[PDB]
Amino acid sequence: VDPRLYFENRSKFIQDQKDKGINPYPHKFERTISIPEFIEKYKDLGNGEHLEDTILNITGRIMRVSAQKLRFFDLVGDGEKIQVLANYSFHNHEKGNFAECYDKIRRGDIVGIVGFPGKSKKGELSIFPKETILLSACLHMLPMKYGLKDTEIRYRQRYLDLLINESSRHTFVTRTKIINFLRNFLNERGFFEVETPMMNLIAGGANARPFITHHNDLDLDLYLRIATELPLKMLIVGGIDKVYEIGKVFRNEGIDNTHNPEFTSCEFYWAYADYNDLIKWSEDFFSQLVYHLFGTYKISYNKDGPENQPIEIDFTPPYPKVSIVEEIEKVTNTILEQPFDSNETIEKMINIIKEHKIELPNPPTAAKLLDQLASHFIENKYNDKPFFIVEHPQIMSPLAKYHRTKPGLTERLEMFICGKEVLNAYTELNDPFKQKECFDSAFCTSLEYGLPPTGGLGLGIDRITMFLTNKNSIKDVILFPTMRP
Amino acid sequence: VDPRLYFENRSKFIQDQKDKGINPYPHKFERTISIPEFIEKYKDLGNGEHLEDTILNITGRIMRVSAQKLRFFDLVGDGEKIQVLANYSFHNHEKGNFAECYDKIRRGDIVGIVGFPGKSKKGELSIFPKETILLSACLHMLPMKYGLKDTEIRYRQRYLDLLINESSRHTFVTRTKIINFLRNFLNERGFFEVETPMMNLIANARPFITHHNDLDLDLYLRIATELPLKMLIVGGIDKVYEIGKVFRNEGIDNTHNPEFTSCEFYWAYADYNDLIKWSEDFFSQLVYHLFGTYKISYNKDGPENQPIEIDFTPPYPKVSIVEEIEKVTNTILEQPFDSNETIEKMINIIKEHKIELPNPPTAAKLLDQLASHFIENKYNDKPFFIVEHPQIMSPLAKYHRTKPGLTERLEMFICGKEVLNAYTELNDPFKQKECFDSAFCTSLEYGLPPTGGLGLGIDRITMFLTNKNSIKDVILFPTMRP
Ligand SMILES: COc1cc(N2CCC(N3CCN(C)CC3)CC2)ccc1Nc1ncnc(Nc2ccccc2S(=O)(=O)C(C)C)n1
Ligand SMILES: COc1cc(N2CCC(N3CCN(C)CC3)CC2)ccc1Nc1ncnc(Nc2ccccc2S(=O)(=O)C(C)C)n1
Repeated sequence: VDPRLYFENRSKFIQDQKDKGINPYPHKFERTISIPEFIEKYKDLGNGEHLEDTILNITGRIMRVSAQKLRFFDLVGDGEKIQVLANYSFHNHEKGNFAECYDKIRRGDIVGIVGFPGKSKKGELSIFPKETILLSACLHMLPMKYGLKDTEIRYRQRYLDLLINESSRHTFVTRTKIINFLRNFLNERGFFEVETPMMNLIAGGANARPFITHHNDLDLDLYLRIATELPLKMLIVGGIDKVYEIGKVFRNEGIDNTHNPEFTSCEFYWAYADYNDLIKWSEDFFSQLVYHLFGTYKISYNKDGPENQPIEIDFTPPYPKVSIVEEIEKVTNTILEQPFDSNETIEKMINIIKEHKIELPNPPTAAKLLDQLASHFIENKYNDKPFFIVEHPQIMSPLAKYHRTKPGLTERLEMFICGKEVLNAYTELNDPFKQKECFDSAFCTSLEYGLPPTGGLGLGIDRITMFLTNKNSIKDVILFPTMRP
Repeated sequence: VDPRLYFENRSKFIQDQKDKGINPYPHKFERTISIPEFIEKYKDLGNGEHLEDTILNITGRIMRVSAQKLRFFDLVGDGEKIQVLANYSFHNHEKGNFAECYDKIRRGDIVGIVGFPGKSKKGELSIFPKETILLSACLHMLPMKYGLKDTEIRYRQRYLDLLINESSRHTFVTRTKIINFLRNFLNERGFFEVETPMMNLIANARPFITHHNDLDLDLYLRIATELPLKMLIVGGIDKVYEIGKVFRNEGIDNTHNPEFTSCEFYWAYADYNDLIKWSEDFFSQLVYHLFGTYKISYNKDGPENQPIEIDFTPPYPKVSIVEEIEKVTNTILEQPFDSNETIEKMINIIKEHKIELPNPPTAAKLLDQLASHFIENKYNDKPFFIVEHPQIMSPLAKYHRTKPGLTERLEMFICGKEVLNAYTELNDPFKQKECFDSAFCTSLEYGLPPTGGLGLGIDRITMFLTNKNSIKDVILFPTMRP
């Protein structure tokens, strides 16, 4: 029938069943066992064995109906499935009519079943109901997995995605397992989880336009946080020497497969740690995280989509370290001299952009030219293993401490997976007089009270989940991505 | 003694040490032990005993200075404290003169110390430096504990609060322990943690409004995680929860913050009675986990006053709101509470007792104000539930099985402040009057099983368990006007 017509039939059926005095949405059904526990407890029953002495109460959603006095159903719950075989021989006719009970049941209805466990004569693990009650009706027609495959409905109606395609549930189980592992990884090393405000009075910094909202009680316009960097460092001043936060941060810019205006970040700050501690932490976390999920350090990833051949990513540490300026000079055969914002070096960088591959010129400030020469010459050198780009010029990282030996550089590291930034870390500049941005006000004042030598690090949780669940879009690892209505 | 002069002097001191060649902000100091580990490793040695063979590298902040060849400092780290005993006998004169080294040290300075462990002649656990290096200077003068009492400096500069007041670091350690305990409590029962958007198109309270640039749309910060979590229940995640921040663009007060931390879980095939047993189990186990007892003390009327004891031993009393309101008021409030007859009787109670009349005086507002004056403070020596709220007060709560016009709702109160809100979820889409939010109503038509939902106020729970009277005292950085 037409999907519009099917909905009106079940709607009239609900009120038609309310007119007969029946409540089609009962309040409570006291379940005794779950479908996963039911599978594990009765997996090894005989072919055709019936345990008609053990009576159980089970719930689930009906996802299949089959055909007299014999009826068959598929009962799905917690991502697993069993069969329902309603036999007229085992039905309790004192509690109601067999036909009238099972005729009204359709696919998608949530039911509670009182019956016994057993396997079919063909060897299908089933529950044999003596009684079946409708707990919640399904008004619409549920589509087949073909019906959800290549459409945007997976994002607009995520609940049908989780019901119909088993791989979707696995993606988000993996996401939670990743975040659980990270939180436990930090707590095992003495890190302390905190909450910092999501709205502040200082707009975004140098990267993206902010989300602007009005605080009614203060009559002020505030800005959603672009990062947890500043308040976490103030806690380091406060004596919380190992601190971190896992939460949402916002950048009011354009959406694409690896950028979402609202995304999940983890930042930690580690007093008395330096650039080398942050490198070893990254190599330890990612290698142990991949082994925790897969039992191996090698994963497969369809970088260019499931249509195309996948690449193998090896997370066996150690990972290569590539110095940005020295490697750009190696691959471009040039030498870029003292301050990179010089008119001579900016001319040389722009003369590399257009002389070499015609790739896209930009608004030409020195940090942007360097950032795009790195994206064209470095960020795709290694696609079979993660690697760090290190020792970024201080003109690209104002809050990163100056390099100990190389002038004009910092002790910064950025880890890449398949050309995409996944981690950002550096030792934090703690000399208030060398922080030109103070010569944001609450943070500069806190620096004057003494920030110890500190190493900070930032993780992209959504992108990490993308690579570990073999996804090409960030929308595939977010439960409810914001979509155009 | 102007504070500006002190800052300019130490600023000049920093540049005076860079001109003499010394870097007062070194890059890395290789620590060998933390102050907590140092306390535990050497606490029970003899009075005056020195273990001069073990050389350690330790760091920390100097929090007190005292004074000719003997110098004393307090080194604090990770919320714990040791004494630093700088003796001229052990000083390494190759690295500099003893007098000038520790004379330049000021309260608040972060230093690295190379020395050996030992206890004072008085039996005070100390580090004995052979060398002391400045890691990061404190350019301002550290307030005193009095300086951070009546003033609101504790909120604008929380780092000074965490350094100066030992109880402040205890408050926020307890907060994280509460959230940690909650996450494990739910995960141990098979609950699944998820992340829901912070902005939605449909959004009890006025919303925070922000503009999405890429979509050219105005969106609203979530007032709650209720709707999308229930959609996940439809999706087959039968035990789901979220711990995060939610937003209500309303007035600030000691128990209401426009941005506050909430935990909501949804539990398929659970009902109102399961939610009560869950609440009694969680709060009793949480209080015992933090204190080793079910009884705590709380200064409801401030630390100025004597505290009251709150006993979290389950079970907790359950108070039906309508039947108990009529019991103490001697009234009988009839079938429809918004009837002109029942509204007349409630208003006749408000003015009888000289209570302020809520304006506009709607049935739900009158009921909520009789409960706040006659119920919500009846049992305050222990937590208790207010239950079975009229459905005119709970549009998303399922109707009561036997009592008409009521719901299967529960609200747990601690010291007159609501801390928990739970009910069996209305899952009949035709009985949801609000479906005349659009994505959620459509999902209800696909079948939401009988569900029990619950919401926790994490900030208020932390208030009572850390003996605080204001919500600003359990939030690290409360938002304030500059
Ligand atoms: C709208 O969304 C975003 C926009 C930007 N802007 C960066 C500059 C502009 N660019 C120019 C080039 N493009 C064509 C458009 C965007 C626009 C604003 C940045 C981030 C997001 N949001 C987002 N969402 C998911 N993951 C990441 N992670 C990520 C992105 C970039 C670097 C490092 C990490 S990270 O290492 O994972 C982690 C440590 C942060 N970020
Ligand atoms: C601006 O901030 C807020 C405003 C409201 N509005 C609803 C009440 C309205 N009133 C009118 C009269 N009032 C005197 C002033 C405000 C204003 C808008 C509600 C909540 C907050 N924010 C906040 N912050 C910390 N904790 C709580 N917890 C809380 C509050 C009320 C109920 C239950 C819980 S709860 O059970 O802990 C938890 C499960 C929810 N809520």
